[PDB]
Amino acid sequence: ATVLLEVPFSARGDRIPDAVAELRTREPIRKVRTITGAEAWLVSSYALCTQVLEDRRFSMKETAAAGAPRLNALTVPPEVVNNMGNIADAGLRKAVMKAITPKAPGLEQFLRDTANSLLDNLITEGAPADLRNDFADPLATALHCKVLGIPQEDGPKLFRSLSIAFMSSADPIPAAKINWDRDIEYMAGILENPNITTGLMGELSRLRKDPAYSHVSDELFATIGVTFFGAGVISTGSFLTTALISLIQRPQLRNLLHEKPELIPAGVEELLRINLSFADGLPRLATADIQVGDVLVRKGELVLVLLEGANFDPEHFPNPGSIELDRPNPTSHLAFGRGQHFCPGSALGRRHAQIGIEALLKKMPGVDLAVPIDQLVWRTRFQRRIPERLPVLW
Ligand code: HEM
Ligand SMILES: COc1ccc(-c2n[nH]c(N)c2-c2cccc(-c3cccc(N)c3)c2)cc1
Repeated sequence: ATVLLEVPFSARGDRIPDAVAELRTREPIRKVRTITGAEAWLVSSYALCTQVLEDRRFSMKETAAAGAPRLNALTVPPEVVNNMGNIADAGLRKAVMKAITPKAPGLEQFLRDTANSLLDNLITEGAPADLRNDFADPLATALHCKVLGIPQEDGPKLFRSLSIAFMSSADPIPAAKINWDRDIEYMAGILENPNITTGLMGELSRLRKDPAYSHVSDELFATIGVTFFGAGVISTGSFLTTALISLIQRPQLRNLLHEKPELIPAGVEELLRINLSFADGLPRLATADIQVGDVLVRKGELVLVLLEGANFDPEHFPNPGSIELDRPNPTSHLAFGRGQHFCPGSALGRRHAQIGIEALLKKMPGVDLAVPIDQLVWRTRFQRRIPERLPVLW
């Protein structure tokens, strides 16, 4: 006898398990067991993944309900699950969106300067360099301090919460609450700090004292700051890191993008499509009985939308494992989700990776792994797939 198929399949972010394609072909929605012991429906075809993400009866916010089957334990207060919904309800969506676009004056120049400085320091210190801890993550952290309008020197301490905050754990995590409460107190202080007048926290600080927002809670304002810094940093840092591995693994692509930098946006779009940075499917709770493929999903059941299921589906992306810069449907991947909860940071995330890669290829055109790829150490029971260190030479 055998037990029910368990998720996740593998913490390795450098290759997709052969199992995904077999599953997609034979059972593109099927029952699995999560690390909590709960049952869930795993959805792995492009067609069924988009169906679920485009049907609001598959609810994000209801995943936080007491007694629901769980993918993993909450690491935040249940209100945080619906942070974007609460932002919308408070009348803050347009202002938040505007604050996190990469189009702010001087932001792209800032990103370029920061990337080049990080890379110069690596070159000075001499190979091997760790491109995650000493390039991609610090670039993400610096970017988000700038976008939030908070001091650069505060970045590292906020960053160190994240190795716990974005755990994917069977059980509640005591350190997560300690760090969450501390970070909320920090952001509350930021809102009271008269020197904070730019970026997202600058704008929130202004709106907080505007009569049109006098009944928006200080808890929500602080929560937006902690949530957007943390989710933005973990998402951009982890994506850029695993995109760099994909690029290093492809010397011909690396050379083409070095030679023709104008192709980098199209390269980044394919790197997004093939990216394995999400460690778990996106969870949703059914709020009605809903037919998905051959399965009638029942009210109250957990559904997991497997992003690499959709994104490597050959029916939608022929030769899915290949980076092709001339696809006719290049942004139709699900790396930023789809529907009601489409990532509001998508433009910023694109620009972070484009500028990071452009700088790296200019400074280190000969970049290569300094260790056999199997020697990368993949973080386990985490919401992202990332190597603990990314040693390179050039
Ligand atoms: C390469 C970078 C990024 C990737 C791959 C990414 C990916 C995603 C995905 C897949 C979702 C949908 C989750 C779901 O439907 O369950 C999402 C939502 C979200 N993202 Fe991102 N993200 C990135 C960058 C950012 C940045 C830079 C920010 C903010 C500074 C951000 C903030 C958010 C927020 C607040 C949501 C929730 C939206 C909602 O519930 O309506 N993300 N992201
Ligand atoms: C800052 O630390 C956090 C840890 C977990 C969450 C969290 N727990 N459960 C849910 N639902 C969320 C959440 C809330 C808002 C946005 C995102 C999210 C999810 C995927 C990608 C990106 N960029 C953001 C996730 C939020 C913040």
